[PDB]
Formats: sequence, C-alpha cells, structure tokens
Amino acid sequence: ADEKRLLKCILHDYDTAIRPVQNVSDVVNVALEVTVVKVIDLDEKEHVLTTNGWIYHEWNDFQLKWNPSDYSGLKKIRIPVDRIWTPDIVLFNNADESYRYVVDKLAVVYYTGKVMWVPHARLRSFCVLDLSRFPFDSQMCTLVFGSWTHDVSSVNVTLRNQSKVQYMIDGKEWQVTSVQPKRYQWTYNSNENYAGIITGIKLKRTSIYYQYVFIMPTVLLAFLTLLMPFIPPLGKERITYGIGLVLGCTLLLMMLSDRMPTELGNVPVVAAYLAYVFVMVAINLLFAIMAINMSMQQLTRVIDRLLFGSFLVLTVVITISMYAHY
Amino acid sequence: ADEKRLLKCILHDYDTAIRPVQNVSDVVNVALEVTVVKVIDLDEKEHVLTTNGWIYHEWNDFQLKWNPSDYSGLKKIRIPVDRIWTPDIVLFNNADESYRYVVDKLAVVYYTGKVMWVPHARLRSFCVLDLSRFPFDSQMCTLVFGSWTHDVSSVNVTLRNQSKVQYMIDGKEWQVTSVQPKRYQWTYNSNENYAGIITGIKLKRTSIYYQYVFIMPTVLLAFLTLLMPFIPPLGKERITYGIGLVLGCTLLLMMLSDRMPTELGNVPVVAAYLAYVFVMVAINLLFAIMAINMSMQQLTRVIDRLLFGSFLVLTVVITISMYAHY
Amino acid sequence: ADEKRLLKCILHDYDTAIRPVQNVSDVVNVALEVTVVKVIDLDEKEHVLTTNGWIYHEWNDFQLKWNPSDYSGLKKIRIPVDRIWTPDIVLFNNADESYRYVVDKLAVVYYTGKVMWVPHARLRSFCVLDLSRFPFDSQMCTLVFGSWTHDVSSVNVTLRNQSKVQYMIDGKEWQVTSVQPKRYQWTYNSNENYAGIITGIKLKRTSIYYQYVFIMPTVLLAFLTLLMPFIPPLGKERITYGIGLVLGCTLLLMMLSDRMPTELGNVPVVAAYLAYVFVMVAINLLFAIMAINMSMQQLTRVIDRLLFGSFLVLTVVITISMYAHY
Amino acid sequence: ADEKRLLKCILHDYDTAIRPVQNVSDVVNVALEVTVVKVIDLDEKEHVLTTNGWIYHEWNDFQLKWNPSDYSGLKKIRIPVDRIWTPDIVLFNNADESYRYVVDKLAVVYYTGKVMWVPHARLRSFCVLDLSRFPFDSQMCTLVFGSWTHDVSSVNVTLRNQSKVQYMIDGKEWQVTSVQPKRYQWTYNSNENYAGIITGIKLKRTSIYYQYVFIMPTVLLAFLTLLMPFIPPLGKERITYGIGLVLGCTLLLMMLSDRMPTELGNVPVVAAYLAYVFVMVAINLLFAIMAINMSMQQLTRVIDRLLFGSFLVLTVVITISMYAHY
Amino acid sequence: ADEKRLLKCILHDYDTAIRPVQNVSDVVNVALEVTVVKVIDLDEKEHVLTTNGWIYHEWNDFQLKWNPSDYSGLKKIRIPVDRIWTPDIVLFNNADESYRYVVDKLAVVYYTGKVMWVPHARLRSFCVLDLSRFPFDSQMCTLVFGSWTHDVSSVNVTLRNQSKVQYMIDGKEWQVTSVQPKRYQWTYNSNENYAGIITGIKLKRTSIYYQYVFIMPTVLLAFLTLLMPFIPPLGKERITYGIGLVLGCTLLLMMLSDRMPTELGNVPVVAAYLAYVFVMVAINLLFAIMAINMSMQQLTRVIDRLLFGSFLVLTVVITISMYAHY
Ligand SMILES: *[C@@H]1O[C@H](CO)[C@@H](O)[C@H](O)[C@H]1NC(C)=O
Ligand SMILES: *[C@@H]1O[C@H](CO)[C@@H](O)[C@H](O)[C@H]1NC(C)=O
Ligand SMILES: *[C@@H]1O[C@H](CO)[C@@H](O)[C@H](O)[C@H]1NC(C)=O
Ligand SMILES: *[C@@H]1O[C@H](CO)[C@@H](O)[C@H](O)[C@H]1NC(C)=O
Repeated sequence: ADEKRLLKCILHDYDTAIRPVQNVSDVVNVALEVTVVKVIDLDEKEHVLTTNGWIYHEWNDFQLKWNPSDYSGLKKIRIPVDRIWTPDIVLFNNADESYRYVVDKLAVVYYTGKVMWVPHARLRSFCVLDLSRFPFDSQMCTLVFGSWTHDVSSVNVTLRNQSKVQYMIDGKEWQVTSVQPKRYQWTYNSNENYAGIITGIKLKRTSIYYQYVFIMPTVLLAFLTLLMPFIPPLGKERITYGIGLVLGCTLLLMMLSDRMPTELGNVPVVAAYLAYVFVMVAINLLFAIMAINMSMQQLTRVIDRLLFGSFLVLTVVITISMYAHY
Repeated sequence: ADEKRLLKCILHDYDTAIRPVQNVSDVVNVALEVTVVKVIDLDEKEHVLTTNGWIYHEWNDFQLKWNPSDYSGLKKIRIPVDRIWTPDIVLFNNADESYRYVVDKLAVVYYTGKVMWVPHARLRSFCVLDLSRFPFDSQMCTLVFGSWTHDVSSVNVTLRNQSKVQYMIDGKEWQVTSVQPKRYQWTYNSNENYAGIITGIKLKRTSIYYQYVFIMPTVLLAFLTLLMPFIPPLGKERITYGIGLVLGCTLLLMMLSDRMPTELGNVPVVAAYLAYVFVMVAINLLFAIMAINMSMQQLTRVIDRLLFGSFLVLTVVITISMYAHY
Repeated sequence: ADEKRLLKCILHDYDTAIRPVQNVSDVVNVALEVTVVKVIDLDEKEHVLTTNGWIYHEWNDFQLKWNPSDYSGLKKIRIPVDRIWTPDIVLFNNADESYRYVVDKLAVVYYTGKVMWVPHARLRSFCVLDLSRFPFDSQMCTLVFGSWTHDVSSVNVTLRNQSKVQYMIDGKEWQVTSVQPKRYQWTYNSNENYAGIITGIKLKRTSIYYQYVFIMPTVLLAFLTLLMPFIPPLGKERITYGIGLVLGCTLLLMMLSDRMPTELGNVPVVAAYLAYVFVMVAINLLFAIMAINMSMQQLTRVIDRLLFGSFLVLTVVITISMYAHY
Repeated sequence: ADEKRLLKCILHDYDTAIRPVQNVSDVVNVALEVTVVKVIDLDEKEHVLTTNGWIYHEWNDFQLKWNPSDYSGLKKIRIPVDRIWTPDIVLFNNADESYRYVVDKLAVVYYTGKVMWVPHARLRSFCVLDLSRFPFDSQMCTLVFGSWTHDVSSVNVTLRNQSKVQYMIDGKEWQVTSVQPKRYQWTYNSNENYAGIITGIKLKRTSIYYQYVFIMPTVLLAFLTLLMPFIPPLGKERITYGIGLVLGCTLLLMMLSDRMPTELGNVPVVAAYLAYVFVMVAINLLFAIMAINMSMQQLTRVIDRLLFGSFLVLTVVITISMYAHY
Repeated sequence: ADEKRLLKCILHDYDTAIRPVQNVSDVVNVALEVTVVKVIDLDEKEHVLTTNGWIYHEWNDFQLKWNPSDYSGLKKIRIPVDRIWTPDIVLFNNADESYRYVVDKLAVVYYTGKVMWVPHARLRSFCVLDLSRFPFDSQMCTLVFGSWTHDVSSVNVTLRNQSKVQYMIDGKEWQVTSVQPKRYQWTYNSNENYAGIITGIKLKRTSIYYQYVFIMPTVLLAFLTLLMPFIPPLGKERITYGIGLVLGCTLLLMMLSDRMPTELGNVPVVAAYLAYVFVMVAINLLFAIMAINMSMQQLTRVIDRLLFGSFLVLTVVITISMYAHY
C-alpha cells in the first residue's frame, strides 16, 4: 500500500481551484507544445479545419514535492485530471460547440513537481483560405492556444525549450507542413494584457480529385466552343451545338456551386474560367445568329475567320495564364 | 498557504442558490456586455446566425467582502463558477438544443465584490432577414439577452458603463458592424415585468459568390433570349434554341431552389428575374410557333421587329430597375 | 442572514423523490400551461415540427411551507429543481433522443405552495401533415403532454385556471394559430388510467417560395405542351419540341422529389399535375409519330384540331379544379 | 411523514450494484415486453430503423420486503432509477452512441416487490431490408434484446405471462405488424452462455410517393422508346429523339442512385427496369444508325416492324412478370 | 447478505487511481482482443469506418482476492467500472469526438482477480483507401489500440493466450475478413517507450450498387460512341448526336463526382474511363466538324472507317485491360 499513502499524504488539503504557486505575486511558467498527427477534413463551406493531435503541457507544482529515496522511487505517478489542478488554455478559434477532450483523464507527475500531461483531441478550427489559386493553392492555417479566464498575472504560456518537432506529414489528399510556433502578446483590453501561442500549418492540396474532375471538362467544353464557327450557318445544328454547350456549361456551373463554397473571398480561377467560356458562348452564339440572319454574296467567311483567329489567341493566352499558376 | 486560507474562511456557508444581496428586498444591479469576435455562418434555410463571442457580467457580492490590506494584497482571485453564485441570464432565441458554454468554468473575483466573469460561446440565434434585396441585402440581426427564471424584482440587467465599443470586424464573406445595445421593458405577464438587453448587428454581404453563381449566367442568357427572335422560322432551330433555354432555365431554377431558402418573405429579385426570363421564353416560343404556323406574304418582318423592340425596352427597364439596388 | 437560515430549516430532509402530498391517498392538482413563442421548422421528411416555447407548471407542497409575516416577508424564493421535487411531465412524441431542457435549472416558489416553475425548450414533436392540399394546406399539429411513470392515482395534470392565452404569433413563412388545450383520459393499459393534455396549432402555409418554385414552372410547361399541336410534323422540330418537354419534365420531377419528402399520405396536386403533363407528352408524341408516319391524305388538320381542343378544355377544367382549393 | 420513513428504512444498506437476490446461487427472474408505438423512419442508406417504443420489465426485489398493514397501506411507491438496482438489458443492434432513454428516471415498487419499470425510447436498430421486391416488399426485421454485461448465472430474461400483444400500429406511410417475441439461449462457449429476446416487425411500405416518382417516369419513357421506331430515318429527328431518351434515362438513373441506397443486396427491380430500358435505347439507336447508314431501296420497313413486334412483346412480358408479384 | 459483506470488505481503501500492482516497479500484463460483430459503413469521403464491435480485456488485481470456499463459492461478482481501476486503452484513430462506450458500466471479476470486462462500442476508425481498383477493390484497413496516458513502465498491452478468432463475417454489401492481431512498440519519444495492438480487416466490396450505377451506363455509352461515326456528316444530326453525348457525359460526371469521394489519392479507373470517353467525344466531334466543313470527292469514308477501327481497338484493349484484374 505505497501509492495509497502517497495519495493520502499529497491530497491532504488539495483544492482543485487554488493557483498552484508558492508566492502569490509570482507567476508560473506554463509550457505548451502542440503537435498535429493527421488532417481529417477541410470544409471550406464554413472555413472549418478538423485535424487530430496532442498538446504537451509542463509546469512545476509547488505543493507536489516528495523524496523518492525513502519512498522506493516511483517518481512517476498517474493522477486523474479531476483530482489535480488543470490549466485553462484552450483554442481561441475552436469550431466545436463544446471544447471536448479525448482520453484527457489522467496526467503523470514527477517527484520534482514536473507534470508531463499530454491531452489529445481532434481540434476543429477556422483559418482563412485563398481560393484564387484553387485548386493549385497553398492555403495556410493557424492554430492558436491561450487562456481567457486568467491573464499573465497568473500563468506564463511559454514554448518548449526543445523544438525538434520539424516533421512533414504528407497524406494521400493533403500535405501538412509544420511551422515553428511563436509567442504573441494578445491584448484583451487597455488595463489587462493576455498571451497566446501561434503555430502554422502549410496545407498543400495534393488531391488530384478537384482539378481532375473540374478543370478537365471545362477545358474540353472550351475546346468544343473553339470549334463552333467551323460549322456552316446553314447546317441547322450550329445553334443547336451552341445551346448544347450552354446546357453543359450550366451543368458545370451548378456542380461547381454545389462544391465550391458559398463563403468566398476572391473569385476562384476555375469559376472565372467557366464564366469566361460562358460569355465566350454568349458572344459566339450572337455572331452565329448575326451570320445566319444576314445570310437570308455571303461574305461571312472573312468574318468568322477573323473571329476564329481572335478566339484562338485569347483562349491560348488565357490557358497559358491559368497554367502558369500550376 | 494564503489563498487556501481565503477559500476556507470565505466559503464557510456559501450556498449556490441564495441571492447575493444584503437587504432581502433590495435587488442587485447586474451589468451585461456582449461582444461578437467573428461571424461563422448565416444560414437562411432556418434564419440561423452562428457567431462566436463573449459575454461580460458584473455584480457586487455582499458575502464576498474583505480587505487587501491585512490579507497581503492579492485582490485578484480565480474561482470556478460551480462554487459561486451564477446569474441565470441567457439568450432568448438560441438555436442550439442546449445552451452550451465554452471555457465557462472560471471567473475572477475582487475584494470589493467585482466579478468579471467572461463566458465565451458560439451563439446561434434567430433574426428576420429581408430577402427582397437578396443577394444585395443588408439584413439586420438582433442578439438579445435576459432572465427567464427571475424578473426585475430580483436583479437589474444594465449595460456596461463604457459604451464606446464601436469596433469594425470584417470577414472574408460578410462584414459586421456593431450597434450599441439598449435595455427594454419586456412583459412576460400583467403582474410581472422583465428586462431585456438587445444589440444590433449590421450584416452586409461582402461575398462575391452569389452574384457570380446566379446573376451573371441568368442575365446573359436573358440577353440571349432578347436576341433570339432574329432566327428565321424556316431554320427549324427556333424551337430547339428556345427549348434549350427552357432546360437551362429549369436547371438555374433547380440550383436557386437548392440554395435560396424555403423560409421566404418577399420574393427575391433574382428569383423574380429568373421567373421573368422563364415567361420570356414561354412568350417568344408562343410567338415563334404562331409565326411558323402562319408561314407554312412575308408579314413576320414587322411582327418580329416590333417584338424585338418591345422586349428590348422591357429588358433594359428591368435591368436598370434591378441594378438600382446596387 | 435570513434567507440562509430559511433554506437550512426548509431543506432539512426534503428528498427529491417523495410525493409532495399530505395524505398518501390524496393526489396533487398539477396544472400545465404550454405556450409556443416562435416556430423554427416543419420538416415533413419525418413529419417533425420544431417550435420553441415555455411550459407553466403548478403544484402544491404541504411539506414545504413557512410564514413570511414574522420573517420580513420575502415570499418569492428561487430554488433550483435539483433540490426540489419535480413532476415527470414529458411530451409524448418528442423527436430529440433526450427530452432536454433550456434554462430550467431554477424555479420560483411562493409561501403557500404555488411554485411558478417555468421551463423553456425547443420542442420537436410529431404530428400528421395533410399533403393532399399542399401547398395550399392547413396541416394541424398536436402537442400532447403527460406523465408516463406514475398515474392519476399520484398526480392530476389539469389546466391553468384562466385560459386567456389566445395569441396570434404568425411568422414570415408560416401562420400559427393557437387552439385552447383539452384534457383527455388517456389509458396506459386496461387496469391503469392516465391523463393527457393536448393543444392544437393551425399551420397556414404563407411561404411564397414553394408556389413560385413549383406551380409556375409546371403550369407554364403544360401551357407549352398545349402549343405543340400547331407545329407541322414535317418541320423536323415537333419531335425535338416534345423531347425537350420530356427532359424539362424529368428535371422538374427530379428536383420536386428532392424537395417534396418521401413520407407522404395522399398524392399531392403538384405530383398529379406533373404526371398529367407527362401523359400529355406521351400522347402528343404518339400522335406526332402517327402523323409523320402517315405523311412519310393530309387529313391531320381535323385530327390535331380536335386534339388541341380536347386537351385545352380538360387542362383548363383541371386547373380550375385545383385552383378551387386555394 | 410516512413515505419518508419508508425511504429511510428501506434504503438502509442498499447499494446500487449488488444483485437483488437472497440465495447467492439463485438467479432473479426478469421479464421483458417491448412495444412499438410509432415508427420514426427507415433509412436504408445504413439499414437503420428508428422506432419509438417502450420496454416493460419484471423482477422481484429481495430487499424490498415489507407489509402495508402496519404502515397505513401505501402499497405504491415511486423510486428513481439512480438509487435502485436496474437490469442491463440492451438492444443488440442499437445505432446511437449511447443507450439513451426518455423519462427513465422513476419506477414503481410495491410491498410484494414488483416493479413496472417502463422506459420509453426512440430505438435506432439495425435490421435487414429486402429491396429486390421494391416497392411490393414484406421485409421482416427484428429487434433483439439481451444482457451483454452479465450472463445467465445472474438473471433469467423471460417474457410476460400475459402475451395479449395482438395490436397493429397502422400508419399513413408505413404499416407495422407485430410478431410475438421469442427467447433463445445464446451460446458463446462452454464456460459462458447468453440469452436473447426477439421481436419481429413486418414493414408494409404503404408510401405512394415511391411508385409515382420512380415507376411512372420509367414506364412512360419505356412507352416512348417502344413507339419511337415508326419515326423514319430520313426525318433527321430519330437520332435526336433517341439521344433525348438517353439524357432522360440518365437523369432517372442519377435520381434513383441519389434515392436508392448504396448499401444494396440484390438489384432493385425498378433499377433493373431502368437499366433495361436504357440498354433498350442503346440497342434501338444502334439499329437506327445502321439503317440510316445503309439508307445512303427502303428495306427498313420489315426490319423495324419486326423490331417493334419483338421489343413490344418482350416489354409487355417483363412488365407483367414484374407486376405478377402482387 | 454475504455479497454486501464482500463489497464492504474488498472496497475498504480502493481508490480509482492507484495502479493495481503488488510491486510498484512491476508492471501488469494486460491482454486485449478486439472483435467486430458487424460493420455499419465505410465512407471514403472522410476515410471513416463505422463498425460495431467489442473489446476483451484481461488483467489481475492484487487487491481483489478472496477465498470462495469460506464464502459459499460465488467467485463471479459484477462490479461497475466507475468504482474499480480501469485501463485507459483507446483507439489511436477514433473519429467520434468522445471515445464513447455502450453498456460498458459493469464488469464481472473472479476470485483469482481475472477480470471479464466486456465493453462494446460502435468504433469509428480511420481507413486508407486504395481506390485504384475502385470499385472492384480489396482495401484493407486497420484498427490500433494503445495506452496514451501511461506507458510500458505501467502496464503491458499483450494478446490472449489463444488467437482462434478466424471468423468470416460476410455482409450483404461488404465482406469482412479478420486478420490476426499483432503487437508493435509505439514510440512517443526517444526516452519513453509505448505500445500498440494492431488488427487488420480485408474489405471486399460485395455491393452491386456501384457497378450497376456507373460502369454499365459508361460502357454502353462508350459502345454507342464507338458506333456513332457511321452517321453521315450531312445528316444534320451528327453534331446534335455528339452534343447529346456531351450533355449525357456531363450529367454522368456530375453524379459520379457527387458520389465518388472528394478525398482521393490515385484516380479511380471509372473516372479515368469517363474522362477518356470525354476525350473520345471531343476527338470525334473534331473529326466530324472537319468532315462537314471539308464536304463543302467525298473521301471522308476512308477517314472515318480508319477512325472507327482505331477507336474500336483502343476501347476493346483498355476494357479488357481493366476487366482482367476482376
Ligand atoms: C515569461 O513572460 C516573459 C514576459 O517578460 C517572457 O519574456 C518569457 O517568455 C516568459 N518566461 C521567462 C521568465 O523567460
Ligand atoms: C436599474 O438600472 C437602471 C438603468 O436602466 C436604473 O434605473 C437603476 O440603476 C436601476 N433601477 C431599477 C431598479 O430599474
Ligand atoms: C383532480 O382534482 C380534481 C379537482 O377538481 C378532481 O375533479 C379529480 O378528482 C382529480 N383528478 C382528475 C380525474 O381530474
Ligand atoms: C427462466 O429460464 C429458465 C432456464 O434458465 C427457463 O426455465 C424459463 O425459460 C424461465 N422460467 C423460469 C422461471 O424457470
């Protein structure tokens, strides 16, 4: 019954609310180390990013102190979080309604007072997404941790001394690159001062699904539109061909609107290209109608030749411009 | 060993339900200050607005009275909400099934009794939206707080003394402007009266998603329907081209219905425009079928000339009318 | 103080399970008064109706009593439900997995056992919806409450003394009419007798999106189908016109099915009209194929004239028949 | 008070974990009676069935032994579930993460010791659906209950002595037919054995939406495909009309895939019919293209006449075979 | 009354945090065995696998020890886990926000200390999808359990003495094949040592939904696109028929993208085949336009004959190449 007597002696008058400090004026240097292990989802409909990971907490505890020489060693003791003081550091921009936790019900404590508590959670946060380069984009995400209840006058949110956590987690659909965290002084008001720890996650859209399913049909229908003027106006299918392109392009517009989120910043390049081929269809149908109703000598040959050349040059320049980004 | 002494000597017989007032007949002038920090979503499908923010409360505690002179200063103390009396003020029209909380497990207390409890939560509320101006609308939202358990005979929901809280919080899809809150005399019944705190949120749609997705294709194919009747009846393509507009406009109606909500006030201007180009296609198909039936001397020239002119003038007037909004 | 000693004296041995009655054989006249404040949704996919509101609970408490006269009055005391006996009155047809409560952790009680506990909740209930008149329907909804643990031999479940609760809270998408509640003698089994309190809500469909998204396109597409007999079969576009209507009607049925739910009673009028216009496309394509086969003497004039007349007259009679509902 | 004396003297040493048995080797006779009152939904996408119901139990309590003669009657006592022993009966195929209950916080108890502990809940069970006979299907599926925690050495899991459970819960969208429950002696291994209670539900799919949304469009387009071959190849509309059927049938396939679940056993007959008419379109387009190719004397009259005859007879025979189930 | 005596004697000083070991340095050999009873679903959109199953634990307890000979046998005693020390075994890749359990609040223990805790849960794990063979794939995926709180210095996560768990749980939509679990030494860092238990599952997609939904329409439209170039360019329907293919393929791509998940690694063969028939329709529209505008002697017969030969041979070779694997 050794651990039992340790629990009895060290839970003598231990309240779970008192600040674990020796001097009331002094603060406690609380360390933090966030580490994401995998990305689950990135839903741009609400700019929500859900990735699982673990947070590493350190703080020396004044009352937690004992000698292992006469206590048969056993320097590491596992104590549930409910019976021990718990830091209040949370995510500023959590997306979940309640800040839930996973297997965060047990923490290890050392004889000196060092506590290697390692909570794990599936963090859901918000980050700003640059949809202009979509899908060939490099949208950064930011994960920021800090305390809202107490201020710097209580605790000192610092970084780990050892920062050898420069890993690269590449997935089958998204590439995650870690960024060295920094400490910034958040300001809550003029009188009171706060603190925060920011870390960066490079998101690389390595999933071929988006570009392969979207841009390929758009460029194909652009190819079809490029060939419209070769059809003679008398074929009675020129208008039908163009209106078929109209229906197809509306179909791609609808699917893109279903997929590409309502919460939008700058216009996406794929949406701009689709709208550009859409006005392409508008203009070339207009010219086809002009040719056919002018027919009823037919000099439409020069007209649609210079027409075709103009669309050749403009389509090739827009295609190279959009390809230069990738 | 001092803070523990304060907790031992100040929580002697402190219940979690007794009103913290000295005179039983007297009420407490409880303060309130809400502040939204970021907008998450505005789903008009149920008129739900989800924004994260923080609420600020103040009330002097008669029981929690002591002097910092003889207790070695330390006027700032952190006590969990579970061990202290808690105001019951909540939000009237919350959308969540349970009125959840985030990091609302610790509050600060002073020597006088000044308690700056700062809960944070992602509030989901309801407010009426003016869809007549959709998507170029500036639909107000209302965030309102009050007490459902007790009435003015118990507390006094007042505002923060500092009212210069005019901040400019803009997002990537909406821009948010704060309005200074006001206190109103709510009436639960004839005998008893309650208080309410109401604040206004200017939501201005800065997202470019709606316009590019809906209006541009619709307006350009409205232009196409404007220019369609130049096709001769004998070309055997007027019916096909018009029915292609029929299919395309039905697809646009489908996507708008999937997006534009069921809960509707006045008809949206975009929906009205789409229905009007739909009846446009109906009418010009009518006229084209009548003309082709009559053809099978050349009396259709005047008919479709006046047709084209009349639809030019009505299309230009409707376009300027809808553009006058923005 | 005064409140503290009163709570100490009145919560000596008050269990949260003993029936608050003086005579064991006697029952307690528990009164209920439900009041809806706003409607959230009517999801006909599972015939679920979600509306927020508050319930007014009344019962006596012989065990809990005092004399305020010698105790400086103060007859109004707020006590959380966790420390007081609580009726088990629940909704019969709740949709949530757990019958949750909102800000119902405090109840006001007076001196002579007339506690005024007012729980609030967003009730999600089940009620039959009459889709035969959709969208011009008046689907009644029913909210029924009672006790399932104990029977009339324990409690009463009566109504409030005054019934002046005839409020007209109509929304921007639904019109809500309250109906005065009634008490009915529910039976739990043959041996035991129970009670139920039922209130009715008249739901008037005032949403305009439904009709402007469904009836207008179907009615004008039926109109367009009425135009096709004028086109000569030899024009090679009559078949194209008919197949275009076929595709349009298929799309129309598709998003109608996507919107109009699976759980259904009598067939909706819009579905009947859609099936009708499908029957028209079938019949008139049949006759067009017959005419074109005959052409490739010219007696189709009388045939399609009588076809056109019969179709127009029966279409107009069914349209006025369905218009008679609204 | 008297009931307070009962509670004090009957929970003197009552733990909420000890088996309520007198003899250690003896087991306790627990009964079961499950009754469904209203089905919520049947989502075949995950083979989940949400039905609202209640569960009735019987077990004598050795501790709850006393006589009402000396205690002034009072043979009906209300005891909350938290302070009393409860069986661990659980549905084997629940879908909710937690075995949630509704108003399961109170039970009755008598001097004999019988308990009408009757929780109500919305059970989301897993049961197999035979989609081959859609919509003319009679798919039985079952709810099975048991004790996964403890084994037969503790309890008995029997049925009610009175099995007068011949009640039919009729609905406007689904008909529920109850089957008498059964008991099986589950065998894990030589050392451990279990038990299970079975209730069977006949699901009559009385919803009329499914037929009007799926069979009607498919059969009408089958009629059009059957009657198309009269269109002469020289009309230049046969190919367009057939490809219009292609588009329509693809749209039907897409809507069926959206509705008819991914989790599938045998192919649905409606899906088979749609695929068969779609390959019908493919085959007769093949023949039409071959005929128009060989056109440039008209030998196609006999060819497409025998085509029409063969395909009409096969279509009518497959339709009557499909309908012969009823 | 002996069971209560046993509980009183064996729960004297049993805390829920003390490691249940005799020697503090010594660890406890904890054995584990996971077993899936039924798979719910495999959603590749988020790479989530929902499988109903149960976990089997083994560990001795130094404190829990008694002689059944002097206590009238009764070596099997059910105690809830809320009062007994419990290992913190957790899935590494759980998808649920909370690692919830189903009816796992009771465990029977033996006199020797051998514990039969039998938790059941709906495990939501992460699975990697090798969608190269989609849908005819054999995507194995794994479930791994470990101790994230404490390390090997506390307990030893081992396996059972026997591993005769070679069961074949076939479903109507998916075939589940268990794989013998293994033990791998997870490393939290260089200094500390952790452990992990891994199990694998062969997932055979026995569902016939995907093939009938996607491959049959794709293959037959590819066949008819193969056979279409027999249409003469002057028939005025070749362009119309090709654009009909364009529209149909666009709808099919839309529905496939809506169904086939966004989270993708390598391209599925079905999506590749659809894109390749898109390339096919683009190419033959190119050549059809070339033929029609070169018609305005007619040597296009050789051109489209060799065209037809080239596409037939490439299509047959690619189809047999993709079919040979299955
Ligand atoms: C504590 O906060 C101080 C603020 O001056 C900061 O510089 C540092 O990161 C923290 N730790 C120390 C004492 O170095
Ligand atoms: C409550 O606050 C109000 C400010 O609106 C002010 O009249 C006074 O301080 C208090 N009086 C009451 C009890 O209304
Ligand atoms: C409830 O009390 C009322 C008092 O009017 C009485 O009529 C009845 O006995 C009680 N229960 C019923 C059946 O309403
Ligand atoms: C209890 O189960 C036993 C078998 O263990 C069997 O006789 C019967 O089904 C049940 N009835 C009783 C009380 O014997």
